[PDB]
Formats: sequence, structure tokens, C-alpha cells
Amino acid sequence: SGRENLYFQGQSIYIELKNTGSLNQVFSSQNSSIVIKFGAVWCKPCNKIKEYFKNQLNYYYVTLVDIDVDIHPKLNDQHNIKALPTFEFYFNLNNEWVLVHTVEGANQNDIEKAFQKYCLEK
Repeated sequence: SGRENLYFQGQSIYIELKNTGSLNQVFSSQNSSIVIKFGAVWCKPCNKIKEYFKNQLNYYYVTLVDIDVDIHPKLNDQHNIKALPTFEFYFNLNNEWVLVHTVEGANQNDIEKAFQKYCLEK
């Protein structure tokens, strides 16, 4: 039993994940690119790029998932997160989700290069 709030810009989607179990359900769908950002409320560089990350909906066909690692510590540990923020870029290839790149840190230039390489620009 759970609620999620989806924010749509065309077919692009942003979600600030409430329930750990809803992640499996996000992946159960129309955007080839899903990008997950792992961060935390107290984390200064996570906050510095938080608006930049959510605004990627305007620029990319993408489903964006925001994960507070202190709300979802299981997902933190399962994805082996070593620094905050961490960005995981997923692509659906041959009917399977594939982790295609990870970026650690809040350097916006580097994150943007990753979106350009691993995501689908509008």
C-alpha cells in the first residue's frame, strides 16, 4: 500500500520516491532512459543540483527518480552508493534494464555530459 506523486512534462516524468517498493514499479514501464539521483536532505552538493536534476524533464525524454538515501537505506546499500549525490543512468536495451553509467558528485558540467551521452535529448 503506497502513494507516489508523478510530475509530467510531455512523456518525461519526475518522482521523488516515497516507497522503496515503487522503484520496481517505475521500471515496469515508455521512456528508454531512467536516471536515479541518490542524495540526502543534509547534503550540501545534493541540494546544489536538486533543481537542475528535476528540470531535466524539459530537456530530455527521461523518467527521473529522486531517492533520499535516509528514507531508502536498503536501496542505498543494494546500489552500493559510495558518495552523495550519485547519479545512475539506466537504458532499456533488448527488453532489459541496463545500468549504463554512474556519476558521483555535483559537478553540473559532468552530469550534463552524462545526460548528453546516456539520455535522449528533446
